[PDB]
Amino acid sequence: CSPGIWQLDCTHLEGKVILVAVHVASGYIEAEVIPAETGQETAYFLLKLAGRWPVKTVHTDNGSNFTSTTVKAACWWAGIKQEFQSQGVIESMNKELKKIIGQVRDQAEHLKTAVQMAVFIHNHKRKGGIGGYSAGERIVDIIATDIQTKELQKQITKIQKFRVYYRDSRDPVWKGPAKLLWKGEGAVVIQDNSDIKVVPRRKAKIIRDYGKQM
Amino acid sequence: CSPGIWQLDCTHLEGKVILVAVHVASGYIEAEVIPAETGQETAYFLLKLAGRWPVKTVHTDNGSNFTSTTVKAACWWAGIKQENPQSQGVIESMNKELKKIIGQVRDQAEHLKTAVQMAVFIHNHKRKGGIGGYSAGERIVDIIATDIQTKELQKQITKIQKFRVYYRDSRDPVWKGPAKLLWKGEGAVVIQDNSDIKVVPRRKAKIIRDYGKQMA
Ligand SMILES: Cc1nc2ccccc2c(-c2ccc3c(c2)CCCO3)c1[C@H](OC(C)(C)C)C(=O)O
Ligand SMILES: Cc1nc2ccccc2c(-c2ccc3c(c2)CCCO3)c1[C@H](OC(C)(C)C)C(=O)O
Repeated sequence: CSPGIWQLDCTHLEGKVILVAVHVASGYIEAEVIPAETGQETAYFLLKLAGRWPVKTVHTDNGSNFTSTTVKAACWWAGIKQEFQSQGVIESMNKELKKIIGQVRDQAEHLKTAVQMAVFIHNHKRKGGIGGYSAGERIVDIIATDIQTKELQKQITKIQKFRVYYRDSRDPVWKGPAKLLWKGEGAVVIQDNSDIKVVPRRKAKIIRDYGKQM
Repeated sequence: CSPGIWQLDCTHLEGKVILVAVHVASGYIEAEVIPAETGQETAYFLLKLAGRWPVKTVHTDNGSNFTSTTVKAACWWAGIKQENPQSQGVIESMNKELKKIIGQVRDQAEHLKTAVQMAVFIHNHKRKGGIGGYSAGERIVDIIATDIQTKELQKQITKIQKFRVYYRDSRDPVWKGPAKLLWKGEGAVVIQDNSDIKVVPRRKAKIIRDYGKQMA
């Protein structure tokens, strides 16, 4: 739901403009200084960005890079789909980054260096007492949760699909198929959507094979 | 100790050289083709690298940019540190491998440099049949994930180590030694004589924080 959704902010800068990227949840940013701003320049960055983190889609604030044919072309290479107070605050988070580049501006002669550094700052950035909650942890845990979510969901999908049929004890009629909570050789646990029940394996019936979508 | 370390190689192609930045264990790779190769140029990518993921260290027996100070300096602003022989050999093979990959990408792509960025996306995004991991890029998030949990837990051991508890045993008998609590069960104590692994009732054992003037 929340994953794979990132937000990109254009930067109008002294000298060269730059563009910054964040999964709104991750908090990570991979902003680059742009030697020249072009819909065609944008893409190469997007190409790199996609490798480090898969993004299903990115909402865009500005039509002009999206209008640029180049941009769209990359979204199809990737499979990334361009999408048509919080962001004004994220712009203020980028402003904070600008202020960060400012807090480091004196430190650095090359602005581009200051920006990447700034990125290193948002990253690995604790808030007050650290309390874990690492900005650096970003959604990286959410990535893992998603990876696991993928696995679990997979074993899950095989079960959700399957149908197991049980017959009420002392009832000629056999109850309609339902998802099964547990499998044992001696016994099995299952849940009717309406009610949840556990039954003897000898009492238990199951349908092993179905195959589609290659 | 291994996750922090990453390995970077740059191999010239058609004269122009790309900079390549793999995380060794994951094998996840980020490479930036450099318009010009300079130590300063090397560093900027390095800067980026540190932002994308922390790298404890990287090794080159000799680097021209490595010899160049600026690069090292950055490593120090990073706190990253410049420096299994068989894998290291494989790494040069990995450098070569991507080029082969690239050869296929070129008939596909308009500009080679743009083509290279794609080749890497493919390598990282590519399952490898999912054999090392369902994705090699996936292996990285995991390794990082394990570490995260490891660090908090490691810290758990640091906080735990500090606690100091003694054991009554029978009240009349004295208690021979200091104990480090393995776990706290309410109404109970989970402790370990380094020599022996044991557990006992809460009332029997009183727990005293070792600390004096901790920042907590
Ligand atoms: C110059 C150029 N002109 C274009 C004009 C119209 C539409 C697309 C492009 C692309 C392009 C964009 C995305 C992309 C790929 C190619 C190729 C596959 C990945 O997605 C490029 C490419 O150049 C940039 C990457 C700098 C934009 C290129 O040819 O290498
Ligand atoms: C031009 C330049 N010249 C140097 C000469 C000697 C030593 C360091 C530098 C640094 C530099 C490198 C790493 C770094 C910081 C600064 C500042 C702190 C973080 O690490 C830069 C920087 O520029 C490059 C990154 C392109 C090399 C800069 O913009 O200041």
